[PDB]
Amino acid sequence: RFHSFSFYELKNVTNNFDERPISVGGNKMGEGGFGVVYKGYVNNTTVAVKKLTTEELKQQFDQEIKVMAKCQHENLVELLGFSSDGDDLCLVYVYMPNGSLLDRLSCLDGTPPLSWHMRCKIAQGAANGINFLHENHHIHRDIKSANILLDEAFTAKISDFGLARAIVGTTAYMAPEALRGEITPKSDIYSFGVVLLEIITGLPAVDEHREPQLLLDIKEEIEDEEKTIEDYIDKKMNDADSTSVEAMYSVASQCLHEKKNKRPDIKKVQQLLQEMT
Ligand SMILES: Cc1ncc(-c2nc3c(OC4(C)CC4)nc(Nc4cnn(C5CCN(C)CC5)c4)nc3cc2F)cn1
Repeated sequence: RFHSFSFYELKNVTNNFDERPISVGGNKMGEGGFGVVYKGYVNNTTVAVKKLTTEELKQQFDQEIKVMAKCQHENLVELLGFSSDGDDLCLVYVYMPNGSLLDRLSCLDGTPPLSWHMRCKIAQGAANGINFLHENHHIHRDIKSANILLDEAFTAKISDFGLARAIVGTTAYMAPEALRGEITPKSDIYSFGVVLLEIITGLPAVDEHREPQLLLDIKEEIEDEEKTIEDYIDKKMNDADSTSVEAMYSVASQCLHEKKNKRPDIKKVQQLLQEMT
């Protein structure tokens, strides 16, 4: 816990950082978070190799390793190693066979839709991961469905601690105070509220070809009685029940309070999600 890898070992296990997608015979799994993620192999383990303002990127790399060293939990991704050249930076993680929550909600690459039952477990798991971070006095600063990874049993794993500490983030998930420059765990709660709406609706947080463009704005439509939560429930499920959907929506609505001090803390969010099932 944890090794340094030679840049050449990682280059060799990712077929020379083969930028072609897995489907074509390459090693590229994705791109985001200032990098490209490649599928690699270390003896009995499939791994994810993330190949990464010059000095600011190195600070993000060092920060992530620091967070990983301190924060070990069932609902946080596990770092296996790192490389560091030179001007070549790699982070090696336990491979998550089910990718991100974002991609599973959109059924990317033809994966079947997540059941309401699975969605409830993922929401609980993600809240448990955030609770571990907040209990250990860390603010994530980039809570989003792309940063919630899914293992072999669809267990939620909080990812990307590159921005974490004691104006950056993703605009569609950011709390008003975060957009103004404030750093608070209360902003993580707001972002988790957007994730909960993505879980209920199966809709992305932002869509330029949609009315409203921002998913968080459906809260206003529902409050003003222009729409109902029933109207927005992801139709790609057969096992959703109005009671538990309304209970998850009530949590999301509380998380999305415009006034940071009126939002529940992560312990309250966990309690509410536990009561839901
Ligand atoms: C800072 C930081 N950065 C990245 C990680 C991290 N990232 C990924 C990851 O990132 C992506 C989502 C972008 C590709 N992907 C996967 N695995 C995967 C990817 N695609 N799939 C598919 C294969 C096709 N089928 C059809 C459906 C599932 C499985 N594991 C990961 C494991 C990690 F630790 C952690 N921390």
